Amino acid sequence: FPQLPPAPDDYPTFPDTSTWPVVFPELPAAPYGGPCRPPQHTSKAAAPRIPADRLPNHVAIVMDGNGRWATQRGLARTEGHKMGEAVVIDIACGAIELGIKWLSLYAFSTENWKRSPEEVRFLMGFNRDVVRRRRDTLKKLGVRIRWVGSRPRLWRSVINELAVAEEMTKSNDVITINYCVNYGGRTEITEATREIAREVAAGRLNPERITESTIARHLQRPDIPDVDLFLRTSGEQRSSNFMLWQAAYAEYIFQDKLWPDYDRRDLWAACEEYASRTRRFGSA
Amino acid sequence: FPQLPPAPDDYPTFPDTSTWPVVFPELPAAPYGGPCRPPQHTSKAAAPRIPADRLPNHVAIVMDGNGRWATQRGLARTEGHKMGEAVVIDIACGAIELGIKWLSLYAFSTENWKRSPEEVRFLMGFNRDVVRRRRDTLKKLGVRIRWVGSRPRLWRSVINELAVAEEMTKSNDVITINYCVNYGGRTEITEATREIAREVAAGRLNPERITESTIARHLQRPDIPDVDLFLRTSGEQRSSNFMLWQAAYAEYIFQDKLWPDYDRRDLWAACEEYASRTRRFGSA
Ligand SMILES: CC(C)=CCC/C(C)=C/COP(=O)(O)OP(=O)(O)O
Ligand SMILES: CC(C)=CCC/C(C)=C\COP(=O)(O)OP(=O)(O)O
Ligand SMILES: [Mg+2]
Ligand SMILES: [Mg+2]
Repeated sequence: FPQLPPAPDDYPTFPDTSTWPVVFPELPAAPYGGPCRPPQHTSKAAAPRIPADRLPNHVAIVMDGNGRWATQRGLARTEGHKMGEAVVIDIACGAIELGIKWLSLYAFSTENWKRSPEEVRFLMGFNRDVVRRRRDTLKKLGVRIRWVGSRPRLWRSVINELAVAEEMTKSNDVITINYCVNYGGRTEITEATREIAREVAAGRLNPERITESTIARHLQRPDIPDVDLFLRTSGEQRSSNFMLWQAAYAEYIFQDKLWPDYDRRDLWAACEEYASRTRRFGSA
Repeated sequence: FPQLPPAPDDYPTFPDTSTWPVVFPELPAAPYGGPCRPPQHTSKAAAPRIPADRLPNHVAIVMDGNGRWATQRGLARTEGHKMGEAVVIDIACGAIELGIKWLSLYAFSTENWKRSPEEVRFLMGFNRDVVRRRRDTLKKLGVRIRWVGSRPRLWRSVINELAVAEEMTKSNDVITINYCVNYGGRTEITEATREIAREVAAGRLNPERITESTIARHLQRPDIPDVDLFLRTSGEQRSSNFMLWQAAYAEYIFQDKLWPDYDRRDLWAACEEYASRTRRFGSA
């Protein structure tokens, strides 16, 4: 509707935070078919009945509040980032249940190089490890995942683990996740402009025929549709250069809770809020 | 502090909406030097005291709610637009009293062509008329005003009035107002890329030396600073393609009030909220 019908009471749940990393549970097959039904949330709550025409096609999430969450508990920054991993997969599962087809996640920004070298080194190694550790699960779920971001300075290991994940999941179609690492909206537009410039220098493009579509086709990932719902947690009301081209007409929802406390029910609440919003795209 | 002191109690007030267009009051002579103090608000409220370093340098406003405002009163949508003129000038006045250096106003977007022919026709002539009617006053307040927008489809008469306003006020420095008509963020970025492409074709630019700053330098108005505070009235929570490149890192404040009900005290309220907040890591 296009939601998955409620899960059988006994269907496996997620996340069990009794251990870290959180062990993603074994799922029954349910053939003949392809993708496994994502695990139900711990609370066993069901996705709300949102009609196709009022559901966001593409949700972009700026995950925020990890450091504050850690500090509330006298913990190292790193421990809040670690708690955020389960939340990503939880939101993936909820996204699928609700029927969201595109999901962009701001895993690491071009501005995040301004953090301490210790934290940046953790975040790089952490993203590398998360993709390696979760990509098999994501594939089973019918998730198509791939890297979106800028090449310079990004660890080759992180690009390489995502390329592997991209190849493994290239024919999946339940949901697409743009895993944005070393991503910058201005930077992505700039890279598109560089490509365009090269074609002009090569005599292959008339400057006068450059249109908005020219820019869109030359973005790293030209198939990414416009952002309908732009979410950011921790109550910070800033887009921070995320999905800059794509989100020009996005609806913003700013939720107060810190990312490690976030779960799929909060995503669902944001989508209900989106459902009530009226979008005009400049029309009367 | 960069605020103007509270105005003399007997200093002219603005706006009186008992006439349309509203009458801009005669102001006492400057002995001199140049720029005259703006009329104070009808309420005689004074701008809040905010250190120059904690103000937003650049405030962008999406003026919204004119149509709903008219509809509440059983009036044609264009009657709401008419009321917006006074609010623009009142906010200009209030921005000067607060010490704001940069103000961008979204007067008509590249997507507003989707509206009815009668509303578009009105908005074009209305913007033309407002600039002609208010140009001399803005000049005497020390406002530097100029057009920001895309040329195709925009009435030449609107461009022409703003050209005269730009020339008359090019040496002013109290506040800069970007008067954005037929403005579209994606379209402005595209125009810059076309500019870059032309330079590349002429050999005056190396495509491998193109950076984010190359794009910035090729925007229509390259001197526009980053938007610090992005405001939108009417309860809508979206940027709608306004100051797209420039507002990458903006803080958003959404105010529920309809534009014709807005006044300079509301601008002050948002700026004080912006200013008083602790500027956390990852915010300039
Ligand atoms: C002062 C000036 C130049 C105003 C023009 C602003 C323009 C974009 C219309 C905003 O109201 P609206 O028409 O979008 O109102 P509503 O959303 O209620 O229909
Ligand atoms: C892989 C993971 C978990 C990514 C999370 C996103 C990351 C860039 C930091 C988000 O929180 P924060 O560090 O900015 O929190 P705070 O603002 O509270 O310090
Ligand atoms: Mg943060
Ligand atoms: Mg509107």
